[PDB]
Amino acid sequence: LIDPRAIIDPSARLAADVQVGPWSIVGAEVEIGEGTVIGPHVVLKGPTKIGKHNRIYQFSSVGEDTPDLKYKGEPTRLVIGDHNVIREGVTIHRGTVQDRAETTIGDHNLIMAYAHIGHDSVIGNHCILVNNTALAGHVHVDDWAILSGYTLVHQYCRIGAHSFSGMGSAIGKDVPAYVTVFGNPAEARSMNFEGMRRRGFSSEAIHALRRAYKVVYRQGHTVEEALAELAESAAQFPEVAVFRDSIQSATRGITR
Amino acid sequence: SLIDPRAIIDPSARLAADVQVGPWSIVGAEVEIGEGTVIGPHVVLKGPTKIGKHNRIYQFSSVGEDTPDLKYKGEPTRLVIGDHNVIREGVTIHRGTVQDRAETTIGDHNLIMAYAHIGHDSVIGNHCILVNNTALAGHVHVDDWAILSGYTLVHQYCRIGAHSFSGMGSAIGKDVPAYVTVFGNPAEARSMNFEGMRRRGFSSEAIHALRRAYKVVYRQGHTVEEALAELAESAAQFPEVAVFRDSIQSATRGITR
Amino acid sequence: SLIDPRAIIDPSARLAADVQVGPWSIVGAEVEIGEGTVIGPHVVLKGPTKIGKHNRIYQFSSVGEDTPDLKYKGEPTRLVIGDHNVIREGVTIHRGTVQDRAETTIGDHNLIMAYAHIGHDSVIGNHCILVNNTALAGHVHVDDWAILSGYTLVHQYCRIGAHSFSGMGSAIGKDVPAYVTVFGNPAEARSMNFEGMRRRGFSSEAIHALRRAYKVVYRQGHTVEEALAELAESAAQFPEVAVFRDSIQSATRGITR
Ligand SMILES: CC1(C)CN([C@]2(C(=O)Nc3nnn[nH]3)CN(C(=O)c3cccc(C(F)(F)F)c3)c3ccccc32)C(=O)O1
Ligand SMILES: CC1(C)CN([C@]2(C(=O)Nc3nnn[nH]3)CN(C(=O)c3cccc(C(F)(F)F)c3)c3ccccc32)C(=O)O1
Ligand SMILES: CC1(C)CN([C@]2(C(=O)Nc3nnn[nH]3)CN(C(=O)c3cccc(C(F)(F)F)c3)c3ccccc32)C(=O)O1
Ligand SMILES: CC1(C)CN([C@]2(C(=O)Nc3nnn[nH]3)CN(C(=O)c3cccc(C(F)(F)F)c3)c3ccccc32)C(=O)O1
Repeated sequence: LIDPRAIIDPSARLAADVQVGPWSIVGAEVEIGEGTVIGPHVVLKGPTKIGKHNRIYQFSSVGEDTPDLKYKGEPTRLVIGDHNVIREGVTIHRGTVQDRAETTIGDHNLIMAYAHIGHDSVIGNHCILVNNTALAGHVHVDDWAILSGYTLVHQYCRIGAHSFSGMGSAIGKDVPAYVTVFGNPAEARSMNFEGMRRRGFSSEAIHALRRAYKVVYRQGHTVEEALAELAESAAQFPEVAVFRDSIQSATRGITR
Repeated sequence: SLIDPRAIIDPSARLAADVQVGPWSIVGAEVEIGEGTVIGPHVVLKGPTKIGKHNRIYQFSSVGEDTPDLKYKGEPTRLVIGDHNVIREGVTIHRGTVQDRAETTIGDHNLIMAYAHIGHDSVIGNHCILVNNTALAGHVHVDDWAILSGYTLVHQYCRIGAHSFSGMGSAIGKDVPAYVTVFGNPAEARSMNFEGMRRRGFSSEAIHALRRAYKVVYRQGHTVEEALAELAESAAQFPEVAVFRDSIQSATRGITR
Repeated sequence: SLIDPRAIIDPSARLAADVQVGPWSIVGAEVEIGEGTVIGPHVVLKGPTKIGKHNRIYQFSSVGEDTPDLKYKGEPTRLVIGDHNVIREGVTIHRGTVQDRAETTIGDHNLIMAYAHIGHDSVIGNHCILVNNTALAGHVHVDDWAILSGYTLVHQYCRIGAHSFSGMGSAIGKDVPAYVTVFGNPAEARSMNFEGMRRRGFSSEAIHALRRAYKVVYRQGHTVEEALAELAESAAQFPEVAVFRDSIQSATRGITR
């Protein structure tokens, strides 16, 4: 289960059915939960906590220090939840003290080859980061979001739930929930109706979100004006409230 | 032949004469390696996979992994690499899926540069160059002598024409006709690869005929049906123009404009 | 001790006494490593290659490989890295070609972040930052304090000026003058790096001269001939406008506009 060619630090805690492949390093203060398979040629650094039924593939560096010139060796953390797939050559950096000292990943996330998750980023659940997606730092990715290949995200951006970025997008402003963005710089194109159908949203909820999109994007309304007008629809449909909350929380401005 | 003793060779693996495997490489079950093939250190080969003769695979490459795109993998799906290919550092090459071809296929004399990605069910021909960080999403067909420049991204189901050229950072969502130069995200057709035609020793008359073939398709407001009819005489006279005409006729889902 | 027993050190390797080499790393023939330098695990160092003092090279880096460029034919070419450099996860640095000066050179205090690529015959200065996935095609000159943000792509023979800044996803095909800010694919000149200069301790007067300098080249309709003339005067009063004027003089590919 633990390959003999692997290096397991004395201070690392592993669960019973944890598999570690050859030429992998499990460093000091790395906990790894039940059902988790660490491939060959993985480097894990701590303090890091990994959940259960996770798969980390070869040439991944999970829990390295950020090279960000404001980090200075503080004992910052990385937390990964359950049922995640981290593919080949992914880099995940621990938090910085300037902002909560923790990088967090939720459950059922799929982080494809050579993706980069920067210091202090927060991923939710059921997210897909396609190959070479890069989160600069302090990026919040809400549940069910899809960032397509080579999507670049500037520090401090919020990517809303069920949002979609096109391949090679460069995001500089918050992406609201359900919104589709494309290009460098990314600009909003529509709502992720496909994404909503893929979760059996009530058709009334899809029609409600289509209306909400128009209130914000296609009616010359200011953000305050749009939020005001979304109030009733929000209180009526919890689906619309996610959208409403994602704009309200974006006082860095929204991706247009 | 030199098999590094720090390598892991699965007992079901088959190595031909003069195969080298560097330290800390894995040749997994049902991997066949052809004569004179050099596997570097830190390579992961997974099967079922057939690699031909006189290949070179560099460190940190993962060759014959399963696509992450399916949660519940099907087997058997295959990867076939031919002869005299160079696969540089960190390249990822996924096997096929049961849904579709069940096989990812690379021909001969290809150069796949560092951190390139070849997705499931893709088909590469001969004498192609995929520059660093080129990414084929899946079901991509790259025909002979095509050059994808650095950080080219190709949507699933796209055909990249023979002797075509994509500029660095291009994102291709439609078929690229043979010989055409494309640039941008999203990719736009700019001109023809006249440089490659000359480098490959095409005649000035074939080059001139292809310069006119481009104008017929792109600059005269013809339906593709009408462009194809306008090219039929040129295509009959020049096999190089028939390759162009064929790549346009085979593009049911439209060409990069 | 300091050399991990699981590392491979070639007999013809010269390591200073306090040099750390982590497990499953290779130090190839004719690799020289200077005092203080820490080599991580799973690193491949190939020669002939000189690494200076107090360097740090992270896992999955390939430092000193041959270029795949078809114009290299196995000649004895080198790589030189200076002191106090940080090379992160998965970086690729290729050695020179005989067609230039047979050397790839890196200076001191450089930060080269994950999966960056430094191609054959590139020369990096001092205090540069190459963010994740930056790619220099080859013969690229990056001057001191340049920052290339993530996924910056640089065409061969391009010069990146001192104190310049390239935005995420930039694709540079023409020289970037010193102090200039560029964004986009293709790259576009979008003023000068005033924030970097102010923080670097440049004088109010130098910044003001540079603003007029920028107008001379970019906003007055002058040619490079014309504009270089017009800078002479200011180039005398300030070193900075000299560095700027020099960057425009040496621009063999034209300048980013
Ligand atoms: C089946 C499908 C419709 C899905 N798809 C995928 C795609 O990138 N579509 C797209 N993005 N931006 N504009 N279009 C690729 N895909 C992928 O995950 C994929 C895998 C490797 C490389 C890449 C690339 F080229 F972008 F670097 C992508 C995926 C993942 C989630 C959602 C959609 C798509 C695609 O290309 O065809
Ligand atoms: C290709 C696939 C069968 C799988 N898939 C994807 C998915 O998120 N499935 C899922 N939903 N809920 N739980 N799992 C999203 N996806 C996709 O590739 C995808 C394709 C077209 C359009 C879109 C959308 F909604 F964003 F416009 C996405 C992908 C890529 C890799 C792995 C899994 C999946 C999907 O929707 O169809
Ligand atoms: C000598 C040459 C004329 C060729 N060339 C190369 C190039 O990228 N040209 C180009 N791309 N997009 N637009 N033009 C790079 N090159 C390369 O192989 C190369 C290597 C590393 C990184 C990159 C980059 F920058 F694109 F990420 C490229 C190559 C390979 C085949 C054909 C042409 C070119 C180049 O830059 O100068
Ligand atoms: C703190 C900061 C203002 C700086 N910054 C950084 C950035 O790339 N800014 C930027 N690029 N183009 N337009 N803006 C990211 N950053 C980084 O080094 C960084 C780290 C990981 C990934 C990336 C990405 F996604 F672009 F690949 C970048 C850095 C390094 C030096 C200077 C500025 C910035 C950023 O996003 O927030």
